[PDB]
Amino acid sequence: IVMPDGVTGKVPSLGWNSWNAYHCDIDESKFLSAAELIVSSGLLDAGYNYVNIDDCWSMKDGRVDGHIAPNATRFPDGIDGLAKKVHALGLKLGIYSTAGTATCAGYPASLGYEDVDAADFADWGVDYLKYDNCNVPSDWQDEYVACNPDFVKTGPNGTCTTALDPTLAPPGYDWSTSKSAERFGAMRNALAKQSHEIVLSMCIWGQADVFSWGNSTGISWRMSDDISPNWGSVTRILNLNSFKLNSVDFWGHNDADMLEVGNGNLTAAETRTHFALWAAMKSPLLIGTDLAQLSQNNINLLKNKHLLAFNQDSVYGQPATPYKWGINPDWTFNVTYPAEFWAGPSSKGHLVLMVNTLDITATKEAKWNEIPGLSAGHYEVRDVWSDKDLGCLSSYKAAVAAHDTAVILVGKKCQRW
Ligand SMILES: *[C@@H]1O[C@H](CO)[C@@H](O[C@@H]2O[C@H](CO)[C@@H](O[C@@H]3O[C@H](CO[C@H]4O[C@H](CO[C@H]5O[C@H](CO)[C@@H](O)[C@H](O)[C@@H]5O)[C@@H](O)[C@H](O[C@H]5O[C@H](CO)[C@@H](O)[C@H](O)[C@@H]5O)[C@@H]4O)[C@@H](O)[C@H](O[C@H]4O[C@H](CO)[C@@H](O)[C@H](O)[C@@H]4O)[C@@H]3O)[C@H](O)[C@H]2NC(C)=O)[C@H](O)[C@H]1NC(C)=O
Ligand SMILES: *[C@@H]1O[C@H](CO)[C@@H](O[C@@H]2O[C@H](CO)[C@@H](O[C@@H]3O[C@H](CO)[C@@H](O)[C@H](O[C@H]4O[C@H](CO)[C@@H](O)[C@H](O)[C@@H]4O)[C@@H]3O)[C@H](O)[C@H]2NC(C)=O)[C@H](O)[C@H]1NC(C)=O
Ligand SMILES: *[C@@H]1O[C@H](CO)[C@@H](O[C@@H]2O[C@H](CO)[C@@H](O)[C@H](O)[C@H]2NC(C)=O)[C@H](O)[C@H]1NC(C)=O
Ligand SMILES: *[C@@H]1O[C@H](CO)[C@@H](O[C@@H]2O[C@H](CO)[C@@H](O)[C@H](O)[C@H]2NC(C)=O)[C@H](O)[C@H]1NC(C)=O
Ligand SMILES: OC[C@H]1O[C@@H](O)[C@H](O)[C@@H](O)[C@H]1O
Repeated sequence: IVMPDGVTGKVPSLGWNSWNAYHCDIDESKFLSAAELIVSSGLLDAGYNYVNIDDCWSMKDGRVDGHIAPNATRFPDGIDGLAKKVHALGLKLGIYSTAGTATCAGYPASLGYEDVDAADFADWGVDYLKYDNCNVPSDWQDEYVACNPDFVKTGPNGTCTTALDPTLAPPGYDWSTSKSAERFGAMRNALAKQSHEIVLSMCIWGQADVFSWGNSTGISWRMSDDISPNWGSVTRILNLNSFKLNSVDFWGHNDADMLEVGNGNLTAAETRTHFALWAAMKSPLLIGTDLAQLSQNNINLLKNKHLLAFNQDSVYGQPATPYKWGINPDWTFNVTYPAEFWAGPSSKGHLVLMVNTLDITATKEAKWNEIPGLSAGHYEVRDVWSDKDLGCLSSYKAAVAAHDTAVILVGKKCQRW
């Protein structure tokens, strides 16, 4: 959705969220340190300007006088006070609620209280609302389910049918009229009336066919169930998103979930693949790890100027898309072996990404005639990882480590005859 200030949320949000770092165990200091570190590590200069509180910030036992109250032990100066400290640092503050009767962690949530919660958030100086999908009451349940492989039984190729899912929405069903759309729309409407602009991030896990109506409601929408810091989830989410890229443009981006850079058992190669594809798919990019514990190597990864410029491109709204699946036939839904060959235009040139989904070194070749928007010829090519000029190339071939991604920026045409 377009926001009144004409820029906030047009390109993917960039920041840091407490969830993958701390889950439910958060307090002010964790945000103050995250913020100090975003500034001092140069991440803010790179573009990461949201410090986002996720679940577990409020007094858990209920609303206090009709309002969600900050847990004052965790936030001794309140959300408003944190907001002031964060705003002073040149950052933005995100908070979290749920379109249900309690948050996913069981805290007070916003369904039916949108106008009061939106006013509190606005009055606190909150800039971003991640809005979750837990605890939807029976009366607010959707009639149908949408074909979401993360939740519903699928046949081969991630397909849904009536026989597998009796409640699958009939063809032509308008998801904008669903209860999910209403629940989210109600918070959209509530925020819109406040003077302080808050962007809405729709944490709906790819449910309710949010791809078709999300752009009328918020600036981003989760398109899958929660990421986990392993390769299985990286490929799971990559595969799901690869089929949903047509919903991604300015003001409205599929959210491939929070970054796991720094976390779990992802190797350096997997981490690169994960960040590069998240950036290229123009998901919001929300760091999800303790920045004090993050290696300078992962910090440099996050600051990749080319991946960020591409993600943040203000002329080209579409993301990089798969042009060739690779091991499988094009358009093959496959959780372990998603589309390998990706490209999209940008102001800086064409970004090309080649994901080695195999667990052994493989040679991957970017061939210009295969890439939409390119043609046979010679282009200047730059390695995105090293920033190295690779020269004027008729194609680009690399030995790509297991689970790694070769990433190049294809520049202006060169050396003709
Ligand atoms: C496994 O399931 C998958 C997922 O459902 C399914 O995938 C489809 O596969 C078929 C081929 O079998 C694809 O059909 C081809 O489409 C080619 C170009 O399509 C582009 O446009 C597609 C249609 O766009 C419409 O719909 C969208 C939303 O519905 C809407 O936003 C648009 O406005 C428009 O109305 C579009 O779906 C597709 O998007 C997919 O692909 C891009 C990557 O290109 C990706 O980024 C997206 O995320 C999404 O996955 C894309 O935008 C078309 O050129 C091609 O034509 C070939 O054959 C014809 C013969 O007529 C030749 O003329 C031509 O030269 C080509 O050789 C063909 O029609 C279809 O697009 C896939 N759908 C999706 C959603 O991915 C597989 O079929 C399943 N496999 C099995 C075994 O069943
Ligand atoms: C979600 O909703 C938003 C808001 O309505 C909507 O945003 C719009 O996106 C389009 C498509 O990217 C924007 O229009 C483009 O703007 C860029 C940069 O200014 C231009 O380069 C584009 O022009 C090219 O393409 C045109 C035809 O497609 C050609 O006329 C021209 O020659 C260029 O090649 C293009 O105009 C538009 O500005 C925004 N709207 C706003 C208000 O910002 C978005 O598309 C929605 N998402 C989806 C999936 O529909
Ligand atoms: C607010 O947050 C504080 C601090 O995290 C919580 O304090 C804990 O309270 C439980 C029982 O109430 C104890 O078991 C813990 O030892 C306390 N921890 C600390 C460090 O004080 C408190 O529960 C939260 N209150 C609400 C209502 O959300
Ligand atoms: C996902 O794609 C992978 C790669 O094509 C498939 O894995 C292959 O499966 C066939 C059948 O078992 C084997 O002959 C190959 O040895 C496998 N290749 C690799 C590299 O593992 C897998 O079958 C696909 N999954 C689904 C559900 O279709
Ligand atoms: O409990 C908080 C969590 O709730 C889940 O529903 C969500 O997908 C996660 O991103 C995290 O927000």
